[PDB]
Amino acid sequence: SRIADYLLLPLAEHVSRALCTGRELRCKVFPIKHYQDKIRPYIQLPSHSNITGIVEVILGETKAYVFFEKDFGDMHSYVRSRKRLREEEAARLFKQIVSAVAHCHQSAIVLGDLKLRKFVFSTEERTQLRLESLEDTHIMKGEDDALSDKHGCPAYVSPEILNTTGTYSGKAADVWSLGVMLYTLLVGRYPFHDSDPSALFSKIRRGQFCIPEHISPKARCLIRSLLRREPSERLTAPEILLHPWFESVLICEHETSIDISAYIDPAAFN
Amino acid sequence: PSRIADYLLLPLAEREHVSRALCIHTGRELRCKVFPIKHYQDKIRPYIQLPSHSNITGIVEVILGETKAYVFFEKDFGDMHSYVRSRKRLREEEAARLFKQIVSAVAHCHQSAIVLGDLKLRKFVFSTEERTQLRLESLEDTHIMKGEDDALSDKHGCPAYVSPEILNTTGTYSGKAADVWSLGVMLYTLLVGRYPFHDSDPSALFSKIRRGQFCIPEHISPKARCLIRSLLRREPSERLTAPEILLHPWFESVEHETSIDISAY
Repeated sequence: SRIADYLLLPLAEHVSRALCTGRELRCKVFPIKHYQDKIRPYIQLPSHSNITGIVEVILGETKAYVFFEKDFGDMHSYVRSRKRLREEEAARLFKQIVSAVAHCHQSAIVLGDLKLRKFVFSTEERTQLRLESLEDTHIMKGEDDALSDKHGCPAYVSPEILNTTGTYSGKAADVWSLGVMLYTLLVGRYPFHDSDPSALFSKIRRGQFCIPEHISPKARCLIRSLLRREPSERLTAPEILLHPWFESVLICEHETSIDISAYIDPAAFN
Repeated sequence: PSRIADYLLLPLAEREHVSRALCIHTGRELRCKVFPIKHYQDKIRPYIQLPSHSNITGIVEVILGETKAYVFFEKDFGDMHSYVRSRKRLREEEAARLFKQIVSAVAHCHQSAIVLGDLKLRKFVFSTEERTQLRLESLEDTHIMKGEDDALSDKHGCPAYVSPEILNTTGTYSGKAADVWSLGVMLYTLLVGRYPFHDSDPSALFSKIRRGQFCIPEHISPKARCLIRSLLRREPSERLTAPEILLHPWFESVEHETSIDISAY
């Protein structure tokens, strides 16, 4: 069926493939009355190589048609296909994932529902990721990030969502999800796993998880920086982006001096 | 207990080749570093090059034996790092009195082309039980420069005190500017009671120094607040020199990844 220089072709929910030129887009179809709130996040957020933009919206009598570039698979199927990722690749990909999240947080968009499925390859190259969708993120006002809508995939849920009543820091929660991602890319399993969701929540509450020996020292203590029990102890998405691991693979009680060179590859950092 | 020359040497478990020395004549208690004679001279070079100063610890004397040199030092009555842990934070009056001595030490070194390299609260020690007067504990591993030059590439120090440029640049960096950043970390920490950037993991701590986000709490005075921000500048050349810190107003002023409703649990 025609829209406006586009053929719509099925995909079975309300996404269909659109085709120009010979260009192949994806196309989400909403009823006009509710299209505008759906696309609000895209408006608030500046464009970014790792966030999926709106290409075009076209209006019909009953429906809005919102046009999206197409993906070539998601990071969750990627990890199943590839049992675990080699740090070089993990770092290459996880950095893009974090830049996406950081860029959102800088523009006061809290993601809320981070998971490997939400990041998709942008070409058949399958070297470049993008946040698939903003459809259900949370548009914040300035520096605020407190939220109480507790919705998401169980393996990625932070302890504070499970043991706090009321609000929680949505950015800190997002960072925990990034920790779950990083673990799961390098290891090949979730840090906390069970078939039953309530059983899985009881092991997140407990917080016991083991990083196997094959993981590098710098990647190990990046993971433990993100999967901290206390949310305020976790790193910010901006500061994850500057953590030694990436360049390496391309008051206290003691004031002990050490060889800083060992933690640092300014060469690779730029 | 063993003799040197009118001195008893007595152990100090925590301290590697330092032992306490005691005069048999007076009742006087010194500290004593032992080196092998062959390498003693380079160790003490900085003390020679530096003019004496009330806030830098001098050599009392060196005694030479066959195999070892014995270098004698006045005793300290605690260091500024334990001081700040003991005392949660310092009141500006005290912070200023003490931090000024700390800066006079550093300034005096920089005037004599000694770059410190490894500044931290632990390196400053009280000189009497009064515990009103500080001195730079040791020059053992500072850097003797030639005239006005100060570029160095070592990169060794305690993580909380490391400047961004050490983490972000390759090659050399201005060692005086780096020393001044360390002084900023010190001033913050004396007044606040926490480091401006802190974490248990060092690589996590470096990622926050790189970011440079730090907050000066509301209880800090206006003049102390901008002194801090004058020293913790990101670009090294913007930071104050140790000479000009000494003249800053503050001091005089005081399968399936399916999403669900988790609420349902």
